[PDB]
Amino acid sequence: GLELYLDLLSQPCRAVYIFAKKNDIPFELRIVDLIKGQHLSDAFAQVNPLKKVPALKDGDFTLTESVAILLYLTRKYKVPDYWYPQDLQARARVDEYLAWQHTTLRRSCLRALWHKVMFPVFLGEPVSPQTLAATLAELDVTLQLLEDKFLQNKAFLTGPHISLADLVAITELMHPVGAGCQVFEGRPKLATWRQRVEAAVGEDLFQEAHEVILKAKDFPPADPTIKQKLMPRVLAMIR
Amino acid sequence: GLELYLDLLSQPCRAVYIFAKKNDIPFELRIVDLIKGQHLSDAFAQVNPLKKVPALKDGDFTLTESVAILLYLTRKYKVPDYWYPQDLQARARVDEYLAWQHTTLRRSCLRALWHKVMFPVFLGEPVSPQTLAATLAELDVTLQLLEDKFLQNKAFLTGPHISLADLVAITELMHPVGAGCQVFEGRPKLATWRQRVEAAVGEDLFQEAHEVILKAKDFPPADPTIKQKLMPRVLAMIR
Repeated sequence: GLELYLDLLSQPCRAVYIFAKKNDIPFELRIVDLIKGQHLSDAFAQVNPLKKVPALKDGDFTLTESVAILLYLTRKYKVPDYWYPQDLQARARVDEYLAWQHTTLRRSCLRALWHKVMFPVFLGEPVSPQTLAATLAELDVTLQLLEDKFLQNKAFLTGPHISLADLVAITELMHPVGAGCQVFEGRPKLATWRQRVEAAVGEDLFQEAHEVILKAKDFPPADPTIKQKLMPRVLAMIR
Repeated sequence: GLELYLDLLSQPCRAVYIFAKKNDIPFELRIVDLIKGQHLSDAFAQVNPLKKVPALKDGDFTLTESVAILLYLTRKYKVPDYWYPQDLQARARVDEYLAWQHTTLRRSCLRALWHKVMFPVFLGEPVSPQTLAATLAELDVTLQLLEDKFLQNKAFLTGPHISLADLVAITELMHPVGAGCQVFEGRPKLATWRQRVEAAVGEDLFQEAHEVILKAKDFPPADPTIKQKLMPRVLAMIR
């Protein structure tokens, strides 16, 4: 049957996890622990040769990329049209955001988690104060774009209802939130939007999906072995 | 009516250009000249507040992000099935590649062009032999992934027929090819793939869309004023 290789630490996994639970899509949970390097192992490379999460598997069908996984689940499980509307322009707005976040907001949030908490606390590697400040400055810029280019004065990023776009954006914004960054303080429109999204998702589910990312400042250091294999993996993931 | 703001210099514009020409879609072409910093004008910041190309405009509907544009044109004008296959699994592969390429092949092909030609020539900015070597090294890593994860032993990247994925891939690879880099050498399966893609697209149209990028090594160095405006944009674009 349907299997989902996830790790709620990972941003795209929370987006997929929330989408699957919210829509009651029956899947088998295969928790892949990234804090142990369980993704660089022989047992996981058989599943996904690229050694990454999220990963979907259903028989001989395998799929990577959360954007592909979400669209696939949307179509196969005939979820509500609001996730990805029939209307061509309304649907184009979801694609516009999904294509936009790869190199911008996803990149920012991920760098905020690693340059402010993961390297120093988890990897034990000090980060240049100049690199940390640049990372947070750039986080502010992408937050500003999120409001100016997408949210504007609407209830959600693509219209009056929640869509795949809102789902991917809030799991992205929870990265810096888990790192101690003041993401919504000083941004009333994004704070209003956050409450509308977790209300549409269901507080229990939203809270459940974000338990590991909020304990990020509490993970113990990684022993010399795991750290040696994750270092080049992380450095390549956050540029 | 349908308008397409493009510059054959940028990779995403070539994808949108070839898809619209090949499918006989009626549109007015608005050439945005990146070399003359026309995208940074106060009049183009009206069409797209981000000042980037490609940009689609059909009435009060404006759309950015090449992936969203390609998918939109695929629905608005109903084109051959192979671009974005109706088959659930074949379609997912297209989405998977379109999502994967943003932070990988798009970035490597773009950095290759700039460290090998655009910086030294067009911007009078020398690039250390190791910066170029690093960029060309990462390029192969992605060229390898392009074969191991997507192409493999198939005619095209997501099937026996060309899709939006192949169109985006070959327009991306034409950047390092326009830079005089080694791309299809030593890689016979990509070399074979290239000719199938050019033929599927049509050799004349493929040529036509790549006249600007194949003359990249001949662009006159931008004068101190234009260089000053573009310098931030460039480093922030090739991140």
